[PDB]
Order: sequence, then structure tokens, then C-alpha cells
Amino acid sequence: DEIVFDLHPYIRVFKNGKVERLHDTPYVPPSLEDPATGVSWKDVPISSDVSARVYLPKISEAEKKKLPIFVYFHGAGFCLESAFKSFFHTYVKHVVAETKAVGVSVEYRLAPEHPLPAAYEDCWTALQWVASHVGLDNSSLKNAIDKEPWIINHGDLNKLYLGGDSPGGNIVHNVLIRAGKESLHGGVKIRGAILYYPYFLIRTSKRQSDYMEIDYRGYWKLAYPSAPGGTDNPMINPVAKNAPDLAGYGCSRLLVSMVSDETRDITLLYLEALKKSGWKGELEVGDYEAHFFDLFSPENEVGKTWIKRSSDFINK
Amino acid sequence: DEIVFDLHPYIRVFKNGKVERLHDTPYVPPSLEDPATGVSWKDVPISSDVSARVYLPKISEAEKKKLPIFVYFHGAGFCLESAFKSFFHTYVKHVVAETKAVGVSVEYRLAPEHPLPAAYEDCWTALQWVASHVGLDNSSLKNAIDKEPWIINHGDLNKLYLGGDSPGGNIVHNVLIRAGKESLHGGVKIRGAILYYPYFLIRTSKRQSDYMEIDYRGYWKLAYPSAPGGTDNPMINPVAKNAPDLAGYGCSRLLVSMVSDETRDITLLYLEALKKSGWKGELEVGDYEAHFFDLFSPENEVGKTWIKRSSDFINK
Repeated sequence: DEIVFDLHPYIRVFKNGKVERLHDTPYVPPSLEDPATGVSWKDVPISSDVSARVYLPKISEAEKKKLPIFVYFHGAGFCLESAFKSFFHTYVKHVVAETKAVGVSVEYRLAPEHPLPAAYEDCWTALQWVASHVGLDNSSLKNAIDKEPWIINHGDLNKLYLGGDSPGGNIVHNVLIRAGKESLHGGVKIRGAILYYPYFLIRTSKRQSDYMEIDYRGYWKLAYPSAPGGTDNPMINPVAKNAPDLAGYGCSRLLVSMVSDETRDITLLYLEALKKSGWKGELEVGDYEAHFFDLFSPENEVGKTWIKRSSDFINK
Repeated sequence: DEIVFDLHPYIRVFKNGKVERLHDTPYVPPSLEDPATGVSWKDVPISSDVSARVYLPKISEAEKKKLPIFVYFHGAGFCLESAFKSFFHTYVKHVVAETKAVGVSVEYRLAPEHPLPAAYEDCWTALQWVASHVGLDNSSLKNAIDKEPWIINHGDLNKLYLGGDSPGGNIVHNVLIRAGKESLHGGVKIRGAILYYPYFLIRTSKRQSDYMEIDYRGYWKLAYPSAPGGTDNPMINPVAKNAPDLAGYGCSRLLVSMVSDETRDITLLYLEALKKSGWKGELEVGDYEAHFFDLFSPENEVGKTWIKRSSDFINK
């Protein structure tokens, strides 16, 4: 009955420790050869704490080479939604259908039940599980209970991509820093990453709207209550004094995408820092006149454009 | 806002066609090597409409032969719960851990969104998908996108069992009649089936409680509104005048289990009919002094007894 934290319409926490997410989109079960898209998906165990939705597009006998692998870390606050719920599942399904990629959409542990850095560790665990397929054939499945045939048969570990939106984009950033410090299994490398609307807190020269100065900062306090340095913690402020060098990103290619709202001023400060960092790689930028939610649906022109832009990046 | 069907605390249907299931237990995601039990599970696509939770127990290098396969059809009204929700998932996890079996718990379509016979067709689709593993090795996965390595490597199709509780037991009955009329792929046969508390409507000689005469019959009207003959439809009344011969069950061994409530009088009429039918097979009966829900949890003595009884049946 008793409420300790209230964020309508997204999340409520009760005194008894119950968490309610009334806005969250519905669960969508596994499906073989979706009528609309031809895509198939399956929910696989990675650890006792981590799982993922794997996606396989419809493949023609003529299309003889393994596909790029797209590993996705969903957004929504560090505290909402699921790889298995309609919002992110439908988007990933469309990116997989357009790109012709093996998808891996990570079900990481949410705050506040599991504060950061749980999400970061879970997304690293999932990316290492993808990399662990290096050099395997179907005979590996006799003794490895956790390996995914769709990756063994249809996924090219020379074409490994990350993606994330909002806090998921923040997770991509933190995973790329870790990938520069710690090699993935078998020397697998991340070829590229797509950060859409990444969740960063950087001090703009001019005060922004109350939404940016209050609400937008509040997600970090909910996600990581004990964060050393608060909103200047390097995991949320990538240009903090003590922050890891952006030159250390463990990938060669980046697509960073923004829409025409106040977050664009923070993303521009991130891009300025990345460009000055001496990161050795190709940076591409999407800069759209649109609302954030529009880009997830191909039912919108800008969504069709964005999903095609993602496909063109992964397939370059 | 507007309610057309009300069954507290289980299910409410709105004028706008929305269905609310407020009592349903929580979703439990895929997990590798569950700390409590050692079991692993994974949600796999079978068709555009059907999926299943597959289970693998912890297997020792010494345990060198493929395991029995246990295909489960959950109960709860034809209208509630999921293979992926805690109630049935936890029970199947415990049966798999005790038995040392490959589990396949079918996510069939529920009423009222999908009236019967949808559940019956979906459980047949899932059993045929299990049978479709006959003779496959790991090389099959190059060109068959839907096959499950845990069945290929660890499941013995010579040791194929069904199980179901309440309406799930009704589904086992209807699937066994179909299996007598239609061979499974590759000549695979059902070795045995476990019907716990099967949902049947048979006329007792004496009127029972109002719960049995009203509420208990109501699930059939909700599940199959247009059923020819209503509660005398052969799919719910297995001794109806026009009903398929029980001798035609497509398995050799049955365990039928009852508890000490009024459903026992209907199950006894079913068992009398099965015994008189000239079905060629071994019938075992569990007859427990207990409450229906007690047998699903090994935290109860009778639950421990029942899960061990199921294991002893599958492993005979």
C-alpha cells in the first residue's frame, strides 16, 4: 500500500520492496518465421543471472556467407522494459529483418532491484558469451550446453556490432571502454557500435530546461544510488576529470545518432571530446529532426530512415 | 472500464476485449545452472504461434546415455498461467531435477483469446516438434533452424513421456487419442503419460457440491464456447456416447493421479471406463490424501512423494 518512490507513469517502489512497472509493454513469446518479417527468435540462458533474445532473419540458399552479429543493450531508464517485451523486441526484429544480421538482445538486471553496475556486468557477460562462439562448429554442442547454433551456423564473429539506445547507449560506452582494457575471448573484436541518444550527463555552458536539470539527471541517482561523484561519476559523465580515455574504446567504427531535443547539446559535448581524444577510428553521426521515440518504428518515415541507416552501417 | 466476464481472483474480460490475469505468477527468465537445482532452461520457437521452455538437468560425465524426454502441458483453467511463469516453471524444474530428464513445457495459446481447440492443436504441434528430432545429429543444425541441441545430444526419443495437470491432463488425454489415430514423425512413440488431476466432466450417480456442479463445469464453457454437445463433448467427457475409444490411446503406460476431493469421483469413473476399454497397457494410479496444489511443491512431504513418484514412473 505504502509508496517510497513514485515516477508516473513508469515505476513505483513500495515500502515492502515491491516494484510496479504499469507502463511496460507486453511480453512477446518466441516465434518461428514471423509472418510480417520472416524473423525467428529464441530466449537463451547465458548465466544464472543473464539471458538474451537471439534473432535469425529469413536466409535464402543464395545468401551463402555468415551474417553480421548485432548485440543490443536496450534503454528505458536502467529501470524499465525487457529484451522480451514488445517495445525493444519489435525494434530489434525490424533492425534484424532490414540488416540481415544475427541479433542478440541482452536481458540485463534492472535497477532498483539490481543497482548499477549490475547492467554493465551483465552486458559484458553477454558480449563475452557471443565471443565464446569463436572457432566452434556444431560438434561443440555435445559438451557445451550454452552455445547457440544460430551463431555457430549463421553469425560472423569478424562482423560483430553493438547497439544501444538511451541508457543502453551508456552501456555500449562503458562496454567499449572495458573492451579496450580487456580482450574478448579468442581475440574477437568489436567491429563497430551504434549509440542512439546515449544517456550521458555533461555540464552544458548554459542551464537547460528543468526536465534536463532535474528529471533527466534523476535516472542516474535511481540506477546507481552510491555512485562515487554522483552525476560526475565517469560511467555517466564521460568527460569527468578522472574519466577513462575515449581513445581506449575497443572498436574501430562508431555511429552516434541524435534527435532535435535538448539531449543533443550534451551529445555534441561528447562528440567534441571523442573527436579531440585521438581515438583511432571512423565516426559517423546521425542528426535527425524528430522525436526520440519516432526512430524505433518503421511505420514513421524517420524510423524507416534510421533502421536503414543502422543496416547500412552494419553492412558497410 | 466495462466488464463482460468476472472470475475473481483469476481472470476478467472487458467489453473492449482486454483480458486481465491479476493472480498469474511472475515470469521467470532463462537461466544457466540454477544455483538451487543445477537445471538450465531456454524458450524456443516451434511455430509462429507455439513455443516451449526446454530444460536440461546437471549431467555427470559418468551418466553416458541420453535421458528420458518429459513433454509437459500445464493446467490452470485452459485460460491462465504460462510455461514461462513461476508456478508451472518451478514444478517442471523440480520434476526435471529429480527425474534427470530433458523437459519440454509447452506454451500453448490460452482461452478466451484462442478458444479450444487451439490448445489441443498447439500441444500436438509441440509433441510433433519433439518427435522431429528422430535420427538427427548436430550437423542437422546447418539447415534446420528450429531443432534443439539439448534434445539431439541429451534426449532419448525411445523414452518419450507426456505429463499434464488439470486441463493439461485433459490435453494429454486428447493428444493420446490423436497419437492412436496419427503416427508421430519417424515412428516415434509415446512410452508413457502422467495425468495428474485430469479435467474431465462425467455425470456422477449422486449430485456433487455446487462448486463441482457449477464452477468446475464453467471452465469448459469459457474454454470452448461453441463445443458441440456442451459438457458432453467427447473432448471433455471421455465416456460420452460418441466418444473416441480409450483403447485407441497411443501409449503403453499411464500414471493417473488423484487427491482426496470431489474430482476423485469423476476420475474414478474415467479409470473404470479405461479399465473396461481393452486399452492394451500398464495403468498405475496415485491416490493421495492431500490438497491439489500441495503436490506441485517439494517443500511439502506429499509434493516430494509425488515428484519422486513421477521420476520413478519416467525412469522405470
